[PDB]
Amino acid sequence: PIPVLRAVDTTSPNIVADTSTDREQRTFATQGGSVKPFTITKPSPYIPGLMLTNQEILYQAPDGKYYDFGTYNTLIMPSSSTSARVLPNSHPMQPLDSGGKMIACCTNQTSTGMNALRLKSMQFGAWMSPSKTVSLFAGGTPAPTDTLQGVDTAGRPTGKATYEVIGLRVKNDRAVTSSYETRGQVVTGSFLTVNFNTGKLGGTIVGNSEFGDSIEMRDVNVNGNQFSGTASSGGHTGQVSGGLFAKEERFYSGTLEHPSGGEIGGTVNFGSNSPLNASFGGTRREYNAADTSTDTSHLVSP
Repeated sequence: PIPVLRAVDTTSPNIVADTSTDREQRTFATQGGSVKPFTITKPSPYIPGLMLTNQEILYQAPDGKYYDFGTYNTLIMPSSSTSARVLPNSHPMQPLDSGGKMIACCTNQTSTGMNALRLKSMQFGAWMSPSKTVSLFAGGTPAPTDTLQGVDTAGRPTGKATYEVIGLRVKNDRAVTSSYETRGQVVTGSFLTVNFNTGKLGGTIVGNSEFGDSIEMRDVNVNGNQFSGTASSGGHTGQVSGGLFAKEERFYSGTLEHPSGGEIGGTVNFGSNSPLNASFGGTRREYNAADTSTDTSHLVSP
């Protein structure tokens, strides 16, 4: 049986909120809740008297309670038994001390492959209240605007980038996910492309019998590291709100290796307490700051 997750007591002197600018987080949530940084001190399991201090992120639910990301409040991992990797489309959520439930991306495990899940600078998921209302979220370290793609060669963002993503909804006490199967060959997957020349985002989060109807981006504008606009699913219009995540990557000398915005996430909101509401997150599969396209067609290098 899945264990009940207890809240973290952040009033402990060993758990200290991190107010540094470097660790500031941003969350998109449908009905409250956010990811928040802490410095946490814990006794060593191995060395007497030794205290171990590390940076952590906790999820603060809409009720104010804090939860860690751990082993039982994540998506089911795909099987490792063949080359094939299939993400199951339905997942149990972990019950909470409050009577709510929680789930977040299974970021942590190796040889899953499945690049959308390999998030390093964000998380996405959902919290359910004891009353069965849900707040879906995507939050993380925002992509600094000064190191977005193209800024180093033009002074502003330019070109295009394509992201490999997963969508999450909550249906009937379970988390349900968009179709994803890999074998960088992808049998089924969901892709979003940002055109920084035109400031547009396009793409489709692919549905199935569990997730429900696909979510098609319709008119989404991109301003700096944030975006917003409309999407459709089954005839219903939802409001898209999201952003680009992850700092830039540098070579040892300080030279830019990859721009900021290597991850992406957000929410799609079809109405207060709508079961269609979604969060999503994923990773940058490809980018080209020099692309002069004016459309949101995907980049498709092998």
